[PDB]
Amino acid sequence: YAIPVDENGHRYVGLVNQAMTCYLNSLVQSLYMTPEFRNAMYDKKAEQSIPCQLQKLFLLLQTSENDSLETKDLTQSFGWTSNEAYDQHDVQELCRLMFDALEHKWKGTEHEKLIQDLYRGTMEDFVACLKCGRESVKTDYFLDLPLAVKPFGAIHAYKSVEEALTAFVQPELLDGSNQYMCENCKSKQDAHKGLRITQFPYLLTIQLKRFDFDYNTMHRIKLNDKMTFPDVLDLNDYVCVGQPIDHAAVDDIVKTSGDNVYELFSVMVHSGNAAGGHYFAYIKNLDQDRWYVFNDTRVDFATPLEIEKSFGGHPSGWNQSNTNAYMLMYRRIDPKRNARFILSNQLPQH
Amino acid sequence: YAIPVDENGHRYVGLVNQAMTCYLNSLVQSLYMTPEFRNAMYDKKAEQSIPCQLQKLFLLLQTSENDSLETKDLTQSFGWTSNEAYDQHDVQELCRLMFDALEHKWKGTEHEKLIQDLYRGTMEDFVACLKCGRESVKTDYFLDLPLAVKPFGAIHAYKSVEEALTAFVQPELLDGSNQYMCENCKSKQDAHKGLRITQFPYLLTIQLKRFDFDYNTMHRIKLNDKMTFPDVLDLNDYVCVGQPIDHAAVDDIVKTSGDNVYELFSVMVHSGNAAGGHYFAYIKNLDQDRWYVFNDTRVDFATPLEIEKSFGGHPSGWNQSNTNAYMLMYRRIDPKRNARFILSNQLPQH
Ligand SMILES: [Zn+2]
Ligand SMILES: [Zn+2]
Repeated sequence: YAIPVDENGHRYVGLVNQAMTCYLNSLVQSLYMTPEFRNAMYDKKAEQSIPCQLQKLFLLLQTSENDSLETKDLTQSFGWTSNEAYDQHDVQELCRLMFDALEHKWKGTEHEKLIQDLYRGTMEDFVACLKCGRESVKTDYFLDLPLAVKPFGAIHAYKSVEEALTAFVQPELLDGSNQYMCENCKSKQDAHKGLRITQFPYLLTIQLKRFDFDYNTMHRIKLNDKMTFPDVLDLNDYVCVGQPIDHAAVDDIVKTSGDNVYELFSVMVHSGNAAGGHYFAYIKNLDQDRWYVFNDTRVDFATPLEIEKSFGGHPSGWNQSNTNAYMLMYRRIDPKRNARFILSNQLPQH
Repeated sequence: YAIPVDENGHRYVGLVNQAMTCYLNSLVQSLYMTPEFRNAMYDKKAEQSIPCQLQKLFLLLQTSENDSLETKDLTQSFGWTSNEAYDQHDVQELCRLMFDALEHKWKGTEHEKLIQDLYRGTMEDFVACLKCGRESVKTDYFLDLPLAVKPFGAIHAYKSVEEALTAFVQPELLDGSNQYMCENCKSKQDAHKGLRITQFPYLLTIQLKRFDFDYNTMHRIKLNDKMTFPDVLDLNDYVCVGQPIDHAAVDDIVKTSGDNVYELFSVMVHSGNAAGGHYFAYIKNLDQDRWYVFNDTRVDFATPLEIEKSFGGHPSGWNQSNTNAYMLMYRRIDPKRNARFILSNQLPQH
């Protein structure tokens, strides 16, 4: 008989219908439900600024009592006036456009390193000669973890996010026909080439490569292979029901067995055909550890079965009603860094 | 002491410098050196029409005695006025834009089926239940053969185009966690899902997926793994030095062992960094069986070693001067269908 309310005791507010906006609503809500992000969003006409429109929409989403909110001014601030704008852009491009604008405005403030302190991880890609042992390494940064679901030529698709991440750090063996020209050996030798992660982001974004673009269609296509992912992700080695409520204790056990533990709080999913389909997301309020389904004008309680179905699985054919997740958002579990949503009664003005 | 001349005894004409046009010149020349395509290109102000600009450029490339030609009117007919237009588009998108315009103009003529008669192959993607044996198939068309070089998580990259094509038709096994919901079995069962080719195009285009787009850069990246490809490609099973002159006899031997034999005539390659680099192509005149390097304002004789280097291979590091091929163009060997370049003295007017 209850209703979804915010930490403030205020009803959750939805967004307008996804009139070809695709991932837009799911992305906005997922960012609005990030504590550090929303907390940082507070402190001629510059109405075209992405930060100001995002700040107006966040304040409305937190204080307004309506059911749905408009996103016409936000997509105007992006400059994406075309009707097919979101069909021709990946969600990662929109995340980069918003983060670039926020970084450009926050330059010189106490939030100029905020975006990279939250979302940036560091890895290094190397080439290790197997004869002499010398390496050539270069350090890379990343804001996403781009994991494939079913690689080209694969006989089995990855059954879990962990399995895809393991293959993501798998060293490629450079032998036979494509050996490596070693400078120390001054000749072609067998070698290892690949990635290795040195620091995961504080806010971990995982892209599940279900969406591909067929150029012969030329429309979007989507893999429906089943891939699992937990609420508590243990990534210590890189340096099945998780939908219900988290263990406060097992997380401490994993902390005693490594420091890189992550808590799932956003599951952005898609249904129907890939040439469009219906986008929405399952987002968890981290302060109250409660899951909710954010679907356009309707924010409702989410059940563990509803979220668990987003693991995917091949249906009967091209019927073809099926919902699976394409993006995941985790937050590192640090009882010292982890911030809570500041309450609405702490806002200075309106 | 000789000079590259056309079948007409006329010197080959180059194009202007690739001022951020990337694959444009290599694509134009490869289409201009296709016999059926160039032969079909002959028979308010509609200057914005893609076909008319392509026809003007082809006639100039065939009759003009200059060294280089301008491509400003062609890129204007595309509508790609932006300086970063070719950086933000794949070459397959440009091929589709040109073919769509040609098909739209050729509608109702004797060339309305020309584009699909030359470049379109047919395949079918299926789901075969391993218990009951029933299949659900749907027929697909394709203008490209998108072959990966190094798939996600792969330990070894494909050493040849044939190996990547074999993995391209490799059936995925749907068992364990992602079984297939069979409608005849009314339950989840193990199954096979994948592609199988029923008819290769008369003009076979092969895309080598060396170019990927890193969203964390966010620039283009390129794999440098060595992958071979022959001049005589035997694709019978799907229904190392090939750079020198073709066997007229071995091709007949392969014809006695299957009908789908293809002759390589275009090798579009790229050098340097992927964030840009230098684009050019090795194209063969099929009438005279002679290889030439088309590099901007310079068309020269191509040696077998120059073309064989385009197989790739990992250099010493990120130095990183290295040239490898991203696209291949084959023509089916049919002494009845295979057309020759009609001579310039057969043109009606100028
Ligand atoms: Zn070495
Ligand atoms: Zn069955």
